[PDB]
Amino acid sequence: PAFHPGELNVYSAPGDVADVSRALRLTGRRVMLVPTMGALHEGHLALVRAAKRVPGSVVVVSIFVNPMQTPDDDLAQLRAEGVEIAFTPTTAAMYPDGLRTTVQPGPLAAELEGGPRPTHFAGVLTVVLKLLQIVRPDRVFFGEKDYQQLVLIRQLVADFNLDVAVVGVPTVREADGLAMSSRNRYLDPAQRAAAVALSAALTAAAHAATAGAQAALDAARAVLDAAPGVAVDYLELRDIGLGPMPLNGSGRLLVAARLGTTRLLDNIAIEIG
Amino acid sequence: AIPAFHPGELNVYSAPGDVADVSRALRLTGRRVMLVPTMGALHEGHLALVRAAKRVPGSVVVVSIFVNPMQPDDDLAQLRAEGVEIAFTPTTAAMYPDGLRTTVQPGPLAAELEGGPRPTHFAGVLTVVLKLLQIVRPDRVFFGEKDYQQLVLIRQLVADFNLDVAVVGVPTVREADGLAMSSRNRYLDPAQRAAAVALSAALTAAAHAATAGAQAALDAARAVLDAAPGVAVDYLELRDIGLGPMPLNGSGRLLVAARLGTTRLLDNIAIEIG
Ligand SMILES: Nc1ncnc2c1ncn2[C@@H]1O[C@H](CSSCc2ccccc2)[C@@H](O)[C@H]1O
Ligand SMILES: Nc1ncnc2c1ncn2[C@@H]1O[C@H](CSSCc2ccccc2)[C@@H](O)[C@H]1O
Repeated sequence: PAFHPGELNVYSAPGDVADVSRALRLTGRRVMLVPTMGALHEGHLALVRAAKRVPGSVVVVSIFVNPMQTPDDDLAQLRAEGVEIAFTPTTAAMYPDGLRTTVQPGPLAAELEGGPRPTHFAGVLTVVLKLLQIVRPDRVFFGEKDYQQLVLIRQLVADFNLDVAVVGVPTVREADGLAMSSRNRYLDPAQRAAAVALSAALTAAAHAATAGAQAALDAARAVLDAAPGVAVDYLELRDIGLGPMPLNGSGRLLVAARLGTTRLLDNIAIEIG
Repeated sequence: AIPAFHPGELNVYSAPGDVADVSRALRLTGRRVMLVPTMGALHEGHLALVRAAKRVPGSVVVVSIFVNPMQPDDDLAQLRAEGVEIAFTPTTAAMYPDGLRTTVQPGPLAAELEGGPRPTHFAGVLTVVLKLLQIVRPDRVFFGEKDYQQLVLIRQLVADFNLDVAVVGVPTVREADGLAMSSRNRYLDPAQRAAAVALSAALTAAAHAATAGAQAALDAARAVLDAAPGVAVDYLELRDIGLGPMPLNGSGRLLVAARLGTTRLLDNIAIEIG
């Protein structure tokens, strides 16, 4: 199993990537995992640089579309961001036995994004557990964009005593404020010019919050209401760990909305008072 | 600093973090870490787990002692006597600082056999095994075949989650009459202790009847059990060695469970069919 440094090395077999990761961590190099699903956009690249600026770092980026909850291009971007290792497993190699032992998330997984799709987080956490066992990284990187996934991953790491640091990375935005997503490729300049409502409603809510939680929401609800063809799935104010109603201190505002069949998510830091 | 470690003696910690800092560090120096999960109240059975762990070139042995909700110096003195250098004895609160939250969900095998009476028992069992694995990160981890279904599910945990550890299954330690040692044996009256032999007697009969095939081995075992008073059989089942469907020839496993008074006893044995 061969690792050519300063270059992009691509492994498919769990065993190879594991052996190398292990070899490397002996050499005093610190392994950083960036789990992806392919289709890398400027927003994944934030995740890569964050990892990259860790002194000693060897970066592993995994590209795996999990069938339960652009290979070349992604690789080019990677060779170009200076990434040394890409882990691209097959489905057979990740599920030789199908769904057998799986992770069951806590009750947070049935809410929000888990409300319509109630096994999605089980799917997600199960693969993240396998990735972190395969690669045993020092730190593992996730975008704040999918903030509920982030919190759930931290519970995973805590509840199972996993020896890995979870770094959440702040969302990356187009110049008008729209959260970068693959999904924004879909969207007529109709829908896509309306798409800016999500972040505008969030940033307004965040400013209005001096007047309280209640003003912050009305603000945001007012902004979406004034947007052509944005159908809200949810708009929700939570504590940073995604419990209740942030007392009145500080927390998170979350939004999910359809434009056509294209579902968008976004969230922001909020302080009340 | 790494916490305080004194070679050749019993070092105790109950801080998950302390035993993880120490485990890591010994490893970096060329000791191979062995873990023995126990629930306290040790006896020979546990002790042969401990000896198999010791007999690895360069081993440091780690015995955890913790009692598993969703499934004393007596004990440590046994460990000292056995030359074990690390005991791990965390509190319920240290293992579960946020309550039951994220847990392991087993394959369908967790529903069968022992998971008939206790449909959520193994979820509890695997969730804490995972945890200990992650805290201690041993090279090898040790279980008795006594609890064979347990041991097959731990193997499935290890394969499905891509865990770094070799699972070693340790041959059942028996009384002189062949009764599998278990803390529960202290409870059987003399009549029961006596009828209690029937379990192993049927399994070994089965194992030798087996050169005539599967139905022979099962009928042999059933006869031995029918010749016992006060032994209510929960199941008697033969399976392949990973616990799938009754095999047609070659390796396999025979499991039994039975109530004597209020005591529930278990036992299983390897089978070669024909
Ligand atoms: N605009 C954006 N800004 C920041 N991060 C972004 C982003 N868009 C996407 N991401 C970040 O991309 C990451 C990877 S894709 S889903 C994570 C995963 C991968 C494999 C198995 C299970 C779970 C996410 O952590 C997301 O938050
Ligand atoms: N007579 C006997 N012979 C051999 N092993 C025996 C035994 N009696 C018990 N054992 C073996 O003694 C070990 C200790 S019992 S606790 C198992 C556990 C610990 C922590 C979390 C989940 C589950 C077991 O591996 C059992 O099979």
